[PDB]
Amino acid sequence: MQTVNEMLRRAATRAPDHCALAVPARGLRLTHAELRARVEAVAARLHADGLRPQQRVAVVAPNSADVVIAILALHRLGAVPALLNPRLKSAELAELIKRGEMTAAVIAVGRQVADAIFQSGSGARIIFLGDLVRDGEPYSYGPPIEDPQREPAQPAFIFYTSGTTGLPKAAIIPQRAAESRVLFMSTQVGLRHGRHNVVLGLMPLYHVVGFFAVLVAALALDGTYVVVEEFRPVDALQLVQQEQVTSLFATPTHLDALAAAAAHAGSSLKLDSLRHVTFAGATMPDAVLETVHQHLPGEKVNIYGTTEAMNSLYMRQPKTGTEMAPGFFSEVRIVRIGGGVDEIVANGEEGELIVAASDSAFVGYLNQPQATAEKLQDGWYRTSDVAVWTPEGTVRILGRVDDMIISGGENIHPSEIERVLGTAPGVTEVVVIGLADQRWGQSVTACVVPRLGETLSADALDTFCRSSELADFKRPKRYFILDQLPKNALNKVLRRQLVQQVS
Amino acid sequence: MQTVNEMLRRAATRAPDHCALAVPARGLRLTHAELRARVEAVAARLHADGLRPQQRVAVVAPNSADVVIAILALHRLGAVPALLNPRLKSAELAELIKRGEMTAAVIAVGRQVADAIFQSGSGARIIFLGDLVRDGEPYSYGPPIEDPQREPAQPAFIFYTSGTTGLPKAAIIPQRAAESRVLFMSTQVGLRHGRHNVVLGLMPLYHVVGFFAVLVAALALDGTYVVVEEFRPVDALQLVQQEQVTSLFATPTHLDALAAAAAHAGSSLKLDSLRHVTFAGATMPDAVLETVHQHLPGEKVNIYGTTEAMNSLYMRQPKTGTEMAPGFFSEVRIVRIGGGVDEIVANGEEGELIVAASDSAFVGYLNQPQATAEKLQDGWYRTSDVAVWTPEGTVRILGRVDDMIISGGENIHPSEIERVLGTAPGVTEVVVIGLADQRWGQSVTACVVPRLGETLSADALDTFCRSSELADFKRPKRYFILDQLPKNALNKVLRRQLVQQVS
Ligand SMILES: CC(C)(COP(=O)(O)OP(=O)(O)OC[C@H]1O[C@@H](n2cnc3c(N)ncnc32)[C@H](O)[C@@H]1OP(=O)(O)O)[C@@H](O)C(=O)NCCC(=O)NCCSCC(=O)c1ccc(Cl)cc1
Ligand SMILES: CC(C)(COP(=O)(O)OP(=O)(O)OC[C@H]1O[C@@H](n2cnc3c(N)ncnc32)[C@H](O)[C@@H]1OP(=O)(O)O)[C@@H](O)C(=O)NCCC(=O)NCCSCC(=O)c1ccc(Cl)cc1
Ligand SMILES: Nc1ncnc2c1ncn2[C@@H]1O[C@H](COP(=O)(O)O)[C@@H](O)[C@H]1O
Ligand SMILES: Nc1ncnc2c1ncn2[C@@H]1O[C@H](COP(=O)(O)O)[C@@H](O)[C@H]1O
Ligand SMILES: [Mg+2]
Ligand SMILES: [Mg+2]
Repeated sequence: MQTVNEMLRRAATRAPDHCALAVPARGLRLTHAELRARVEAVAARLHADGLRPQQRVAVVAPNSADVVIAILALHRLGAVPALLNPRLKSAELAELIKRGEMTAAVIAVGRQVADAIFQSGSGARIIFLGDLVRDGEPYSYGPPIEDPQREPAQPAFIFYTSGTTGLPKAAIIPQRAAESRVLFMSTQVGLRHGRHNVVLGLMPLYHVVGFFAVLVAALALDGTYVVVEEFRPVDALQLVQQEQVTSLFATPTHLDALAAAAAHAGSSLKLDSLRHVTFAGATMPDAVLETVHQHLPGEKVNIYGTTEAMNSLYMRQPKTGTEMAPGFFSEVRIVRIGGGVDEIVANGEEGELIVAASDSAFVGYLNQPQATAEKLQDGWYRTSDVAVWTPEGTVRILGRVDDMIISGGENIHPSEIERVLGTAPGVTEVVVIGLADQRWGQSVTACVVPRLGETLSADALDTFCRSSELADFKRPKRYFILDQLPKNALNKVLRRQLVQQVS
Repeated sequence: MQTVNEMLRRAATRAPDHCALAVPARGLRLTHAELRARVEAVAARLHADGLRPQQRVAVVAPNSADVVIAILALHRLGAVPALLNPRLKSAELAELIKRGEMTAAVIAVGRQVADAIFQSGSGARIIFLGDLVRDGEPYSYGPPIEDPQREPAQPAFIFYTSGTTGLPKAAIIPQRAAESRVLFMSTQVGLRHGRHNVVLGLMPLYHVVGFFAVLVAALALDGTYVVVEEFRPVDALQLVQQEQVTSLFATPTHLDALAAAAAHAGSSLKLDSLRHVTFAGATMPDAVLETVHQHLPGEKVNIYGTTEAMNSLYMRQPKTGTEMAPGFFSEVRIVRIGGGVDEIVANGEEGELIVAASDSAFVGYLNQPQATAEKLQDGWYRTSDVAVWTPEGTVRILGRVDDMIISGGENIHPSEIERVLGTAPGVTEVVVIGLADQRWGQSVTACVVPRLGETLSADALDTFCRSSELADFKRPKRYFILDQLPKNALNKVLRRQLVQQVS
């Protein structure tokens, strides 16, 4: 195999004096050799402090040059980074770190989260990111350290994704998965090796796209990763021009915002260096696809994928957002919903898209054998995406098998929000749905029934969500206060019908 | 890993009814699904006849759809194909088959070779290719067979390479090597996944370029492989036009011939479909490069590589034939000649190019661990090429460490020809050199001295070479008959003086 460490090590031997990390706002630039030196220094320090290979270490930080260094240093040592969304609140972060039996937690989020981890009794050593590396500069002691033995099936990285109930699942990415999780960017997207590559780091590092397909791929191809700490679409387009960005890979949400900024820049706008605009994370709305086609340059590529199996379908110069086909690495099937992996659907019958679990695939969810058995069956990964084969022989993605909402490319299950809002004073029933939204894809929407003879307020419900343990980004954008909810003859709420009722 | 069998199997699930193999002159076309069926049928038949996984099977045939089916059927069964140049004569072939402990030999080269194999006592079962499959149509019997378990380090394919002495060595290519031996065509050459790929099969299947980088790459990317049975430059260019070929990978020898044909044909040929013109196998002479740039369309890419480690250096749109830099997968060093793998020379000093032995690398020469130890040392493969780092930070390929001649992308050692000509009646002393030649790169040249007072003739010596055990393509293109070789008091040839005298 070629591990992340190996890809980046080899890249640094080929292009030592070429810029690896650019942070234009902070005036920081690091060559491949400089980055390597810093990764080594941070690895040596962690090792001197006692950290061992195969130990799990949480990483909870927004995108920055410092977190890039920390993640790669953990991997260099042989520790398994468990990347966590820094927008999550203290109790959720502490409980995930506890259940993960992690050895340390590198955080940039800082004091209340740190206390939560301590009080949880996990025993994870809390490390402030700024105490490890600051503005690219490590605090190091200790000799150079050995290379850990990495084995193909062995845990390498952990990424989290939402289940239909409970806390997010910890997807274990094996060492062997790294190469294909990078190289689809060559085979599908058409990136090629070279120092010409200038990649805009829009996507979060704590998800597989922002990590493997953006950061690792940029450096592994001997190019430059441009760090973006906060998404501002006007500033982003200015970076494209300023850094001469050649490729950008983002959500339909990002691209709706970018294409709008592009249009608003007027008839003089030129973004000549940009050769690739790639999208993933959610269904690309047709309206967004039109603005992207009309206002941004480069080849447009739709990339369908999952945390668990990475890229499974794609489309170059798509005419619609729903239609894609398997590329290199990939084998796919559409099977009867609820049926076995061999129960392939007829002609144009709808079913669940399932994808072969090969090199790119996760090896299970940490400490969740039941959740794993539901998703990994007879060599296949079950996407929970509804799909159909077209007369053209392509795959049309139609929606979810489950009730998962996808907003800003983030999976949010309605139960997360229903659990919280169900305890808000005055609420007698709550059902949460996703409404079609050009910007967000699906907009989190609460349908709430007040106690008889009482009223409810969208402002008060929103306040309650914000003070709750629920991540702020997940809270409802809109509330519908209703006297009743549509129900079947078994008193279950007709969720899909309700979507049509309030849309 | 992703084995050859998996790449091709997955391709066939994605593009079943797309053309995989085209032989336009025979009117033979086979879809990916049709090819897989013929591969399965041949594999089943071979298993019925007693062939088993990891048994070695020689393949001795020129390029054809039938040998493609046979090689892939052997692999599908789990046998190890050992690909041999069909231009080698019967004694060399039989002895290589014997030395390899081959179970069987699939031959399209006739009864004399069959008899030599039989009489050698090797016990290798002789199989006529045309008795297995002919014009794409298999003779099918036997029940379905299992797809055997394949392991990363397990022998997958054997390819032959010449040493400084003795018979060619059998380089064992492991299962794990297939993927990077294909994917460098994406990262370096810029081929991408898709049915748009129409690849012209110029390169011999019995070397690693023609097999991995041409045949397997074409099919694995869901494209079409256009079979070429016999190279004729005008006919090849007509295939580019007729089949709308998008990529062609060949030697500088091929390209010299093609560029001349294209120059002559001018506007009567429409070559604009051709998007990639790639070269490897020998130093690209600057005069060939110039005419290639002038007369052939598409992006020009020089690929440096070896049987043992595949691609190690490249250059897009090269200005010279000798300067290249490492691409994806590759890590290189230049070390003191005769020194250890850690004895890196100072930039600007000449030394041996060595390349990291990673996933792509062979695992050793069959039954020759001494020869293996000379070439595979502490995780590095030693190329026997002399090289230097340029002030521009690139690698400049110079000569050989070992006197190897490279003619038409074929390695030939002078000793092979010298040992044969030393027995020709009338010959007393012989030195064989390779003279610079635009078409062949190096032209095999024999400097010969007659017995006292006798005469030699180029015609008689040529006749002797042709009737000898030496492969015909290796025989001298030119003879210099001399009264005496220039030699010192030690009776040793003043090589520089000789080359000067005949150049
Ligand atoms: C679009 C982003 C940047 C948010 O926009 P922005 O930066 O303007 O937000 P902000 O931080 O300034 O706050 C502005 C207000 O918006 C709210 N917000 C934030 N995120 C979301 C969201 N996801 N949904 C709904 N609301 C959101 C946020 O709460 C704030 O309002 P406030 O709290 O009232 O201040 C953010 O949602 C994002 O980075 N999304 C990308 C997530 C991602 O990386 N997804 C892919 C993960 S792997 C998945 C996958 O499917 C896949 C696909 C292909 C392959 Cl090959 C492999 C895997
Ligand atoms: C250029 C070829 C096609 C020969 O041309 P052509 O087809 O016109 O010859 P032909 O069979 O019609 O007979 C015409 C007369 O030329 C004579 N000939 C044949 N081959 C050669 C040769 N290599 N050197 C000198 N003379 C040659 C042949 O004997 C015939 O005269 P005759 O015997 O009088 O009929 C042939 O030499 C060839 O196919 N060469 C390609 C060799 C090759 O595949 N090399 C790469 C192997 S792997 C090596 C490697 O370096 C690498 C590189 C990159 C990577 Cl990534 C991995 C590995
Ligand atoms: N290009 C795309 N088109 C449609 N849906 C997508 C695309 N990329 C990702 N998704 C959705 O996002 C889910 C993956 O998110 P996660 O479960 O966090 O890995 C997939 O199962 C799809 O529902
Ligand atoms: N692009 C190239 N430029 C110069 N020499 C090459 C190139 N490709 C292959 N070679 C030569 O061919 C040899 C590989 O042949 P082999 O190891 O027998 O497959 C190398 O050691 C080089 O001498
Ligand atoms: Mg913002
Ligand atoms: Mg011929």
